[PDB]
Amino acid sequence: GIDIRVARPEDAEEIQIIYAPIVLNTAISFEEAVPSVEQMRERISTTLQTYPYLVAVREGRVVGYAYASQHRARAAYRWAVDVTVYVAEGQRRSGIARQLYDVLLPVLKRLGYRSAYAGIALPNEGSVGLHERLGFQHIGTFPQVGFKLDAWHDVGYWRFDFGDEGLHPEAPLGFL
Amino acid sequence: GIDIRVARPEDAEEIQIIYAPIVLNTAISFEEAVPSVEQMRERISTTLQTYPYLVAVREGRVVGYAYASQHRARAAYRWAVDVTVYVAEGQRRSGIARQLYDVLLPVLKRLGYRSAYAGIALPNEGSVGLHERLGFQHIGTFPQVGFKLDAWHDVGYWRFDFGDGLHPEAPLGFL
Repeated sequence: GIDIRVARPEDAEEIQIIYAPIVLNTAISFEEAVPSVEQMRERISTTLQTYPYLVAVREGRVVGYAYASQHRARAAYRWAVDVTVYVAEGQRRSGIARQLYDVLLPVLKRLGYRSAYAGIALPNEGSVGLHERLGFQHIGTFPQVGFKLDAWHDVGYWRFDFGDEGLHPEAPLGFL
Repeated sequence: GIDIRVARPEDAEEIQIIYAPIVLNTAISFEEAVPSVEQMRERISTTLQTYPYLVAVREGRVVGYAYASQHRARAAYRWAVDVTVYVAEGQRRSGIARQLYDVLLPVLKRLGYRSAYAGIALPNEGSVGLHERLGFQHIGTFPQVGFKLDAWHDVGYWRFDFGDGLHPEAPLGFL
């Protein structure tokens, strides 16, 4: 049925299992080392101190997650946000990914952010099309910018526009 | 006479005087408050312990400078570097900018870097010229991504290529 909720440091194990083959076997993440539960736990709670972090469950088991993160480091940038959506290594397609974004994106819009950015490791025709369907506009590509698993990978960036005027500080997310 | 050399923490004073207007009056940097000299001093040292940091002197005074910094945090981004060049306002469109690069790019090449990116705030004909007329390729723009001095600013990224085994990158000497 794929129900959706805010993640908590308890799901850290299940998330860390979704992440393992993504790090070890793919170029979706550029992390070259699988993180531990102890630090996976930390990331969840550290994210939730400012950004949302969502989990998808099926039959009482996490089969995908999605989170928001800082785009760049200075204050002039605090209305851009980086969105990350991962799904299980078996059944999701897109799929669970679109259900995740359809919750995550609105929250973001309602928090005060102006543009959401997603970086895809090309080639990725599937994820590419999903973002375009959602209404992400392709804004550029950093070619050969990353070397993981004995290969150079082009990384394209898609932008989601929220729309606004006047300006005022983006707002956080509800506690645990 | 335009002598180019590696920077030293003594340069912090004349570097602040160049950077500050940029901070105050432009979107060239998105930093909004001016760092102290003692702060600038630390950035020079901290940069130099891995990346090249250069300065351009003329008649004894610094009139420009340049550095490189990490592009993105993770390991796979090891071979990518960002490049940054600032000249004094009274030397805009004088040539120090390009001369600064001609030292800097080769250094990066022989350090083992694969590509170099410069982020340009975008109402800048002068800057885009220098980069494109230096072999940089425009690879994309991040529209209205940043807000400073009561205005949203577009930011476009230009890329310089070196060539292509994949052995890890290498640092810079102290003194």
